[PDB]
Amino acid sequence: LDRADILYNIRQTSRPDVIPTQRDRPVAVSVSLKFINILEVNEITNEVDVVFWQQTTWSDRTLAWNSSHSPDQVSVPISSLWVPDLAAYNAISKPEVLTPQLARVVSDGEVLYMPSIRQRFSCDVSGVDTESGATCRIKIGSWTHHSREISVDPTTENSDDSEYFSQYSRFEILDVTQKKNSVTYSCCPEAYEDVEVSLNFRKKG
Amino acid sequence: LDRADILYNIRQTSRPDVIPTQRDRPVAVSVSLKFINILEVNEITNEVDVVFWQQTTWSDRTLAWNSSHSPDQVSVPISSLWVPDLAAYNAISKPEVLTPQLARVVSDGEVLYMPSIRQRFSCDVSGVDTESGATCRIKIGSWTHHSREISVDPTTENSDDSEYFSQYSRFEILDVTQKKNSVTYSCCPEAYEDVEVSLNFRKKG
Amino acid sequence: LDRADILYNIRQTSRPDVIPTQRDRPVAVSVSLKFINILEVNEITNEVDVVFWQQTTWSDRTLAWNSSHSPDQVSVPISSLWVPDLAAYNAISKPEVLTPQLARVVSDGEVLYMPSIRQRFSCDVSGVDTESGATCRIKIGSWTHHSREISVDPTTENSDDSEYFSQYSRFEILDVTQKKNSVTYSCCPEAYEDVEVSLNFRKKG
Amino acid sequence: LDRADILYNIRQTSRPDVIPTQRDRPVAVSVSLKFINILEVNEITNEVDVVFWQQTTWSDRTLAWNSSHSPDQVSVPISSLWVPDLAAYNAISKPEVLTPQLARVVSDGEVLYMPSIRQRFSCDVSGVDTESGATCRIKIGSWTHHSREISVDPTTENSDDSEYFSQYSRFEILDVTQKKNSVTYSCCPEAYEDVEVSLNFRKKG
Amino acid sequence: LDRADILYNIRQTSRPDVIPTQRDRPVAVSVSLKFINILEVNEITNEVDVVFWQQTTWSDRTLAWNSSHSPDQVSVPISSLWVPDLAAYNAISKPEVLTPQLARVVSDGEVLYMPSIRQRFSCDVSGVDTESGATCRIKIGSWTHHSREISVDPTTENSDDSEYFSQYSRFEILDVTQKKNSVTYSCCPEAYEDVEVSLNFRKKG
Ligand SMILES: C[N+](C)(C)CCOC(N)=O
Ligand SMILES: C[N+](C)(C)CCOC(N)=O
Repeated sequence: LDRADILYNIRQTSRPDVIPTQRDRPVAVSVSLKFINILEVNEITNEVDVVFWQQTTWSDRTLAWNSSHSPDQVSVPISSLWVPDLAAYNAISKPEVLTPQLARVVSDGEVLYMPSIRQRFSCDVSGVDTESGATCRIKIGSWTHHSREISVDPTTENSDDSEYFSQYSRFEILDVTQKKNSVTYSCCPEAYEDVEVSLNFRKKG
Repeated sequence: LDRADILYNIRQTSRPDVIPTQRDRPVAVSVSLKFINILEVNEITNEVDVVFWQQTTWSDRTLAWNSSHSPDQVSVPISSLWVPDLAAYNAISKPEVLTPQLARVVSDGEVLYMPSIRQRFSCDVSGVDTESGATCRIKIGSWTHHSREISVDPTTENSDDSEYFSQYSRFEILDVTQKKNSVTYSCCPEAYEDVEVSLNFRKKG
Repeated sequence: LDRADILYNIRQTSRPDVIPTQRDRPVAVSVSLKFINILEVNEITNEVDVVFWQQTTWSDRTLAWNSSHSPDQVSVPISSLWVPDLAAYNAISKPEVLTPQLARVVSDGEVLYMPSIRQRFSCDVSGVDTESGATCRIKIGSWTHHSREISVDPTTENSDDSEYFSQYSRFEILDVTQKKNSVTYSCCPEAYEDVEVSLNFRKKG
Repeated sequence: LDRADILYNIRQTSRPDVIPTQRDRPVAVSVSLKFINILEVNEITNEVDVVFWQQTTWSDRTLAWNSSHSPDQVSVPISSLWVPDLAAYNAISKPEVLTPQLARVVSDGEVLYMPSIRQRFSCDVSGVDTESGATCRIKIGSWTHHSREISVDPTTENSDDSEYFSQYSRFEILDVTQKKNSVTYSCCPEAYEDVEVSLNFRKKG
Repeated sequence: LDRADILYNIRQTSRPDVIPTQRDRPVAVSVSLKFINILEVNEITNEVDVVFWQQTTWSDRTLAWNSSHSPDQVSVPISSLWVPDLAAYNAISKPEVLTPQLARVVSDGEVLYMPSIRQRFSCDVSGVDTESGATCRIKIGSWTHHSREISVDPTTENSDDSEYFSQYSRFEILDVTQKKNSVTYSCCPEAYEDVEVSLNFRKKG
């Protein structure tokens, strides 16, 4: 099957509005932030302006194709795919997507989406000018799907936290840790899941 | 009836331009603001910049499905649903919607849309640096549907008004009260309902 | 008919690109600005930043329905209606529409569209800090339809000037007067009609 | 034909992607800027912020209709028409179109599109505070069509320079001249044409 | 064939979603930045604000037509073509496209798309006020297509750098060099090609 046929099939049958739930599994969404830049920081207002790649991964079996004499992967506009409705709860501006809105789809149905996002957050900026640094916590989860529908997990972070970080930022990254929680809010009786990203950073000497 | 079928049926037959009035009866729309952040304040200009979740709830029986062996709920893009034309009257900027534009639809036809919104308002900022604090009143109602078509239910869950307010804001919340008004404006003959949200807050100190 | 049928018929047959000229006569469009706020003023640059409701009224007989056993009125997305191409001539920013883009349509074909608009203007700000106040003149008319196609007249000097004006603005309204001009510019061969809105205001003391 | 029929026909058959070339002849596009305002000036950065009407005129014979017992002219959304791909070469912001995006089409096929545009430019601001004034040159031409396809031309100019200029601007207009260039650049060995608009202006006493 | 026919065929059959891969070989995309302006510079934050023409060239054989008695070239909206998903890696704002979104298509299938872009970057601004100048490096490559699907090379180095640059900028260009890189990052198993553009510039003085 060629690239054109795969993308035709996906465009014609994909249901961007349908969570690709399988029987009674939640859709396992993995989330991992790779920080590229820290552009503006305010210790007084506890506000931070930040650029990061939001590595998002999940499975959608309906996109799958037989890769016998066919490409293993294609790039697909996200408007033709179901995409998890992730939001950053402590964000104070809408995500400015810097990169083309294309996801990578593998023949088995895996979807890799990695937009570069600039976004401002309300978090702990105290101690940014210290050796210990500030620890800014960014919380990301599904806005409308609870835990029986979307689970979110971090990945494993044994590649350099500064691997893609800008050497020319005023700031440097001491540490990045990722944990998950199941929270129960007063609007709704079900538990919603999130990945908490801890950005320990500081102003350069 | 699986998720895909329900969302197909809703997309195909939902009449998003059509207020889901039942008989002579107004659509009962409940509104409740949960404040997340207070980002900028100006006592001189009486302007406030604020992030809140606008918890909006109503009934549309045309969305309903038999939930016998089916999901109790689905998430649906708001473009495929009728949504109340709520507006904040004392808003001085258009609502910046920070979250995915998806509503939660229950099998009996109840709809929860809970966007996170950043928006600026013109309101009483006097006494923001006092113990008593400022009391900033935000008025929300239907822009074109009068009281025989849309009623607003101003009920508040009695939890911390700071359940999800940012501990890192320069400001803190003393109190949040909600009341309902019914107002005859000179433009038109009929009364329009609103919810008045009183945000009593102050600078930390 | 019911609300759904009326809205279907309007959506299916309304011709948004078509001025609802009746016989050989101009469409009589009435325009009236109700000022809500004055947010920023600069006496040096003669610039003003202002929030107002643009009460716009006109007739479109093609939208009419028999209201015998039917609703007198419905709310309709403006994208499904012809709307006069009004522009504020001395505007220096595009109109930021703050409210839902719905117009109210009466069974006889009468339309009311009354968006809340934030917009900046170039006008006389001199004397803003005086007792006499500044007098800022805003001109509004059709951008492409001349007087044999669109007439604009003001509405009703009844409603108080400060009727909806924010008590929390730094400024107060002394007087609002509205007047129809008819003008033959040198570019074009026909008369264009406008409404001139004179906002006499000042800084509070 | 009535107005509705003419606009239906245009909408149904207009080919917005298709330059209305006749023969091997270029489409004669005339361009003329009428300055309304000069809002911000910086002599240090050589940047200017300006509001002007960009009067654009051209012929599209495919739009023509028999005007025997029919209107001479209609207003048409520019999305239903081919429009020349004009760009200001020395622009440093995208054109902010302030007015409704409607062109005027005459029964013989002439199309008059006069949007009001706010846009910033990089040009010579030196001597703005002098008697002689600054002379800011704005260059406008087709971005992708060369001279055998689009010929850009300056219109007639009995028209007064400050005919429509704001009396309330900090600045005044001494002179506005328009001339035509035909540059063959180093990449591409086909000629590209522009209209150069020279805005001689200064700060008021 | 005439212009209308060519554009119809392209619109009807172009597969904008489909990389025009020929055999298992990569689409050879050439990229070359021509700097028009440098608008704002910050040596403290290492941020730059820049206007450039992003000359992008590539082949799509599916767009080809027989040019025997037909035009050699047409202009085509990019929404009707596949376009490489290029992104500037060190950008900190989304590309503000200043120009009309049209690409030039040649009868053999060559495509030249050359938008003018304003964009901000994070790069080395140190020494901007020196004789040596600052050297700001901008990296551009495909965001989702690796090196077996997209190659990127600079266009050939006979052309010029200052030829299009604004004489009125506060800054001047000393040198522009373009080199190509192929780089495997730890996030992803495949190599991604980029073009690195080195902008050596300085403040006039
Ligand atoms: C509280 N929250 C944001 C996690 C879930 C809100 O529920 C919706 N939107 O249906
Ligand atoms: C006064 N107000 C805004 C509540 C209602 C305006 O009515 C409309 N838009 O038809």
